[PDB]
Amino acid sequence: LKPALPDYLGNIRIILTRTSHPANIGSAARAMKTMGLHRLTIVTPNLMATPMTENPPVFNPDDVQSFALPEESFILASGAADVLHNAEIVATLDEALADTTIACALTSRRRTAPLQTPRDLVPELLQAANRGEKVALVFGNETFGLSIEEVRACNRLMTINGNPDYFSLNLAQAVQVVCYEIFSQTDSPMTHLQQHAATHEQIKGMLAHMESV
Amino acid sequence: LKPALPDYLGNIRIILTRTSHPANIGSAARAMKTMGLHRLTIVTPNLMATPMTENPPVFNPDDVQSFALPEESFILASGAADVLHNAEIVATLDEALADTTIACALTSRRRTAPLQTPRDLVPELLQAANRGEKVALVFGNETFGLSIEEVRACNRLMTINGNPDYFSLNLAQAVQVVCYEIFSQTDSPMTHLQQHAATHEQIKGMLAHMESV
Repeated sequence: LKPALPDYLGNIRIILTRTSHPANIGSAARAMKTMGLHRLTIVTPNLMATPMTENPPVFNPDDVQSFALPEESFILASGAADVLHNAEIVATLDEALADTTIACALTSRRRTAPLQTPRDLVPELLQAANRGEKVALVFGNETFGLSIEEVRACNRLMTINGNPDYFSLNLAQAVQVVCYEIFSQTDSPMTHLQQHAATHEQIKGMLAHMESV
Repeated sequence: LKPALPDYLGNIRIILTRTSHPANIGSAARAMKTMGLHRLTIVTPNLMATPMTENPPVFNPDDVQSFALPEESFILASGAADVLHNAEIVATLDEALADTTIACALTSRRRTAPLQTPRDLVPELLQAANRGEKVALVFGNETFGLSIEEVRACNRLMTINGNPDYFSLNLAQAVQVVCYEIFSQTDSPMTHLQQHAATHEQIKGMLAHMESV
């Protein structure tokens, strides 16, 4: 028989941070939908001018309502354009993670804690999503990746391994690899029990002693 | 500690068949090397004219020696250009598979036997390569995929699953996904024993009753 997409996929967020290339946003939507993910958040885009986008929109933290993604993005999304139309555009990674319980930063050994592969981290993400918790995968700038404050806002380090002597994986290929891994694991059996983990907003409150007893 | 690339990777071949876009050859090399694969075979390329390749080379089955890949391919390969320089260019999928023992056709349900995922097929490929056997992953034309005679030349059907309602994975992303899967499994323990499986050339001989007793 044929398996339906698990509902828990609706709880997985793809988060793109400080994106330069409008095309990459389009690719990301295309990669996501193909692997059954529909929830995209764009955080502080700094879109460069391209052959297809002479005039990149400029992002305004005070007036997010004005922000319109370039035609180029929509073009590259194809039949995944809906995903872009439903994207949350947001000014801080904090706001984007507000209600998530797990958030993986994609980085490389540019240095300190243990990195985990998508193979190893996806099970934990899937169970969490299955429990009704929002979970997120966070991607940084094409050139710069995630700043160290961005990385610190996440509670998991994710790496994609490969050839130690040569490694060249662009952001679209990285989003593709991660969405593939996620989907590749949806044949896992899931226990339906009774959970509550704290969200990122709640964790911020507690660290700042802003909780109310 | 840090793991070296397994030598058995040297026995895995990526085979690209009836490729239209010169860029895709470049992408494939880049995707491969990043995941520690170095062996590319190009079979009957039919390169289309692009903005960067006004004059695609025309492939001649009788004079393979003349065939030079466009600059565009080399450009897109980056620091994986060596892989393209070491590519075997060949006229038939038969010649390309001649000395392999396993060969996976990448296709979709355009119809009859069971398809296997890269997750499920890679173990078998890795053990085989580990035994010293050559093994191959076969990719068809961007528009047309593998002809039915091509598929029949392979002894495994490989599919990449995703969203049943929308699936859009280009050839570069497909090569990327497959190389990732391969590498993602190189942490598997391998038994060193004493093997012999028949190669594809040998299997052709036997079916045609051309063996010598």
